[PDB]
Amino acid sequence: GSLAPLNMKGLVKFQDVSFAYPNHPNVQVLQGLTFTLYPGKVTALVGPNGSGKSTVAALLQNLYQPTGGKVLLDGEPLVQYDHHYLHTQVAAVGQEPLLFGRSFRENIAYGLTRTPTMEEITAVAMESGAHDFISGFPQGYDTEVGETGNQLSGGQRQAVALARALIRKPRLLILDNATSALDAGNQLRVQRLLYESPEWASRTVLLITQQLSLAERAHHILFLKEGSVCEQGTHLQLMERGGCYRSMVEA
Amino acid sequence: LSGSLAPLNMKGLVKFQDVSFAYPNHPNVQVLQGLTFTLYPGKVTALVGPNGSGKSTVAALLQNLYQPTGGKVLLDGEPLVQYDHHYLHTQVAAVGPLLFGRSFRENIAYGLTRTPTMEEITAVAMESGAHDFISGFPQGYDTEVQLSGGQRQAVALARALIRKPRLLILDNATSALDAGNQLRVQRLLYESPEWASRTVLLITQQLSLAERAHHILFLKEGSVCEQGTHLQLMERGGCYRSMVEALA
Ligand SMILES: Nc1ncnc2c1ncn2[C@@H]1O[C@H](COP(=O)(O)OP(=O)(O)OP(=O)(O)O)[C@@H](O)[C@H]1O
Ligand SMILES: Nc1ncnc2c1ncn2[C@@H]1O[C@H](COP(=O)(O)OP(=O)(O)OP(=O)(O)O)[C@@H](O)[C@H]1O
Ligand SMILES: [Mg+2]
Ligand SMILES: [Mg+2]
Repeated sequence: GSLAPLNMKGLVKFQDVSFAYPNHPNVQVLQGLTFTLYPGKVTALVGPNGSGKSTVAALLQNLYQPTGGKVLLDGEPLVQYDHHYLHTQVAAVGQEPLLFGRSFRENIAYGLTRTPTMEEITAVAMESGAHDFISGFPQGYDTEVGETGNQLSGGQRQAVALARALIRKPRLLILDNATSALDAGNQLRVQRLLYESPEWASRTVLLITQQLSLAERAHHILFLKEGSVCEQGTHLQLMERGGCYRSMVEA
Repeated sequence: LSGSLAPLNMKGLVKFQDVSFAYPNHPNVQVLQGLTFTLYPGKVTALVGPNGSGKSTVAALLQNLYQPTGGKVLLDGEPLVQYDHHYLHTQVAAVGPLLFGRSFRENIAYGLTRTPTMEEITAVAMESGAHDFISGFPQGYDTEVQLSGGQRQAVALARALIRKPRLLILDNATSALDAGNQLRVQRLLYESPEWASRTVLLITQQLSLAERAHHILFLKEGSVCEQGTHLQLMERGGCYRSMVEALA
């Protein structure tokens, strides 16, 4: 399909979604999967290894389509949205991002549908915690970054990739173990970005992590087990119930 | 003298003595500077500190992937360069991707200087938390290597553990593991008799993991700012406490 609307809220709904990878049809990854990601909220997606969290992230980028049920963005099936329109409103960051371009400046601007100013580049780098280390180099943002950012440190890489996601001003930001290498100061910066920024209380965030301390301030938590939401709610609500989430935090 | 040592006995006592380092192709950036510490066998030593402080660089030097530009990296009192490269590979294992066209058993067995049994491979896979998902496949361990982030880390960990190295280096190696698997690995390192005599360097930004460590090294701008146990460092009121306070 062909949708590319001017205005977007960012309301995401999975409705009884099922999925198996195309070249492994008999292996159910997601099943009976239902949840809502509300606009301007941080929703955490947590659960055991192999439960399907990264697969959910992939469907949210329309990398694959559900085998059953519906994946909706503002009440419209995702598959109907323009490939490029989606690219502009949906941004995913993983644990080990590939950083294209020859310098920090090019790394951050890469993939953006326009030419940003250095002011804009600097702003998002300050938000992501990348600015300080970048500014420490003689050439600053024009310092050469080699072979897709593999000469940066683990956390420097994540900080740069996050800046690059932020400058797109996406309606849906997906963080998949994306801050696991950040130091405490930068992790704090990202907590402030997620929960104390005026821009991200209007945009919607899917936060996938094994570090449940990061998810405590989430507005909603989804606990995924064997491809479906076992339980969901706030940290305190889930802690009161005494189920999967409780057992994971206490462990 | 390079590559002449391969002793029958390795205590695994590691000493950095006044180590300096800049990467050969970026010589203007001093990464480590006057870096001194000791990793004792029978301890998990956590190496923590800000992004870019040089922690993964310390891991690379400990594998003899680069040489210090100043000072000494000693293993049982001898400079690392003096060990035979194959020998050092039997004694030192680092975990930080899997090999494309090989089976899971071949992936776990990879880098081992002998041929292990399926019982050997299964055992270590249960310890790392890779067993259940591998067993789920119809052909099991014979399946050719797609995996989740945590499953990949579990497989990479089993590969290192099966080498039974004297020095194990974990560089953010469990960041994708779930609570269950993270707990099992911790139990293995802190409770198993085999790891009780070995030396473990645990590099992590998850300060909770650093909390059980027998010793903690706080690295800042390529040098140790302070060190001790969690409870000692919390009392001192320095960089470590500031870091723990920021997260809390
Ligand atoms: N490209 C792929 N092709 C086939 N199977 C896949 C593919 N990617 C993932 N899988 C499988 O789908 C299941 C779900 O994987 P997924 O990566 O979504 O889990 P996860 O919850 O993100 O796990 P983790 O917490 O370890 O990251 C796993 O069993 C995995 O082996
Ligand atoms: N291969 C390389 N060539 C040149 N410089 C490098 C290389 N690898 C890392 N560096 C640089 O050396 C410095 C130390 O990086 P290192 O990865 O050792 O830090 P770290 O303490 O491991 O950081 P993090 O906590 O983010 O993982 C960084 O500023 C980094 O950009
Ligand atoms: Mg995943
Ligand atoms: Mg590192």
